Amino acid sequence: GSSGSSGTIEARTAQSTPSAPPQKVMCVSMGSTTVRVSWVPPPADSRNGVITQYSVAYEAVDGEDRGRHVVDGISREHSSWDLVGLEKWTEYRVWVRAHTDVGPGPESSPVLVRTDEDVPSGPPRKVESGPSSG
Repeated sequence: GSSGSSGTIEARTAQSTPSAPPQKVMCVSMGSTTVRVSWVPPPADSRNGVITQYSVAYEAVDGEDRGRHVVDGISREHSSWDLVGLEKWTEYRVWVRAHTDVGPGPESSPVLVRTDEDVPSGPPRKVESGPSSG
């Protein structure tokens, strides 16, 4: 059996929630206690829904505090956010999604980022050869 075909036209008023987007979510540690996450905007040709607002969240994966925070009140014109109030030299899982007038969306691919280090001790150096890609 097989139910469901392809072919979605464009419309002014959002139709359904996005599936792929947000995508290409690239997060980077702005400093030591601040993080910056940016994502790619949805296409127009097949715009599942007009992003009305963006939601971001972060939680220490390898930290004492396992409290996941959530940012509210983010402009839809901002495909990026600057998190402030985290630990230094610690990894954090940032989850950014896109909400539409039709409904909320599922979390996106989490990016592990390690904030700058405080101690004068530098991280390890693991060498490795890269195969043929592309």
